[PDB]
Amino acid sequence: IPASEQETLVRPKPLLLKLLKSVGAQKDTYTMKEVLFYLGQYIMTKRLYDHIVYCSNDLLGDLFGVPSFSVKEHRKIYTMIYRNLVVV
Ligand SMILES: CC(C)(C)S(=O)(=O)C[C@H](C1CC1)N1C(=O)[C@@H](CC(=O)O)O[C@H](c2cccc(Cl)c2)[C@H]1c1ccc(Cl)cc1
Repeated sequence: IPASEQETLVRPKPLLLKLLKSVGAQKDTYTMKEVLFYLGQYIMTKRLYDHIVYCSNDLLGDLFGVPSFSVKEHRKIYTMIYRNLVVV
């Protein structure tokens, strides 16, 4: 995963936007750096993470389509996030 990916510009779909709005200011266009931080912050503030995030109990699970995932499998995380946004 190249660092340049963090600079890419994206627009979250409605359910992802709902999640992001609980940790950051609403924007019409975000960088992937922003999306990753806000999602990460959401997970930490809600203590869904202690390397496993448990989200069967949360909107995040509905967004990702999984009951849990590892914080270390970055490829899979990127793929899960991208189902929930549109590139601009
Ligand atoms: C402290 C923080 C800045 C808020 S954070 O680093 O984002 C916290 C979250 C963790 C889920 C709660 N998080 C991490 O702890 C670490 C884990 C690691 O070292 O590999 O980085 C995660 C990360 C960062 C960038 C890209 C990806 Cl795909 C994952 C990264 C992570 C981000 C987003 C998701 Cl969906 C999952 C993990």
